[PDB]
Amino acid sequence: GAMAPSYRVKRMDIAKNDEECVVNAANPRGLPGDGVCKAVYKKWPESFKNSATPVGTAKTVMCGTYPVIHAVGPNFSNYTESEGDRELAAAYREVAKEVTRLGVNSVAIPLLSTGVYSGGKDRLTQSLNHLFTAMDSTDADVVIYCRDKEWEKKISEAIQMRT
Ligand SMILES: Cc1c[nH]c2ncc(C(=O)OCCn3ccccc3=O)cc12
Ligand SMILES: [Cl-]
Ligand SMILES: [Cl-]
Ligand SMILES: [Cl-]
Repeated sequence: GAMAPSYRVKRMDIAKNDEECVVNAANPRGLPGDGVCKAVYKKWPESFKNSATPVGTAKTVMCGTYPVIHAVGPNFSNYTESEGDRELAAAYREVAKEVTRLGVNSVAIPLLSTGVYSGGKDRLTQSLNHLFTAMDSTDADVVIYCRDKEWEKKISEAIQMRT
């Protein structure tokens, strides 16, 4: 584990991360997909062998020795707010178990269900709070990746508020 476990946020492509493993915002069928998923497919295509897994779960596949944790958040266009919220919290809990099992000192993570699976809604606070709920008990350095300038500022404010 990290000597002083921390949270940080960076606004850039998660495929260029400087962490010991990456979390993919995966689809249930292990397809190349869009957004973060398509960038992860271009960088670590080997990690998509048998990566299909149900909504609310995480499945790790190695690309060489580099772990790619495929986490499947719900698509809020299909789920109700109540059941989608429950599946989103569950996907993050499974990411925390995988990060712990791997023994890594750092992990690059995107905000699950905030892109095309958001159902056209702003889910920054909802997704980030479920990320914190799951990762707070781990000792890995967590680096959150985003692409929007205003989202970078809001995630940074939320991290600093708790310190
Ligand atoms: C590739 C890229 C560049 N700039 C981006 N900015 C945003 C996204 C993206 O997926 O946004 C989803 C989350 N989000 C972010 C800001 C405002 C509303 C909202 O729902 C992708 C890119
Ligand atoms: Cl970039
Ligand atoms: Cl998404
Ligand atoms: Cl973003």
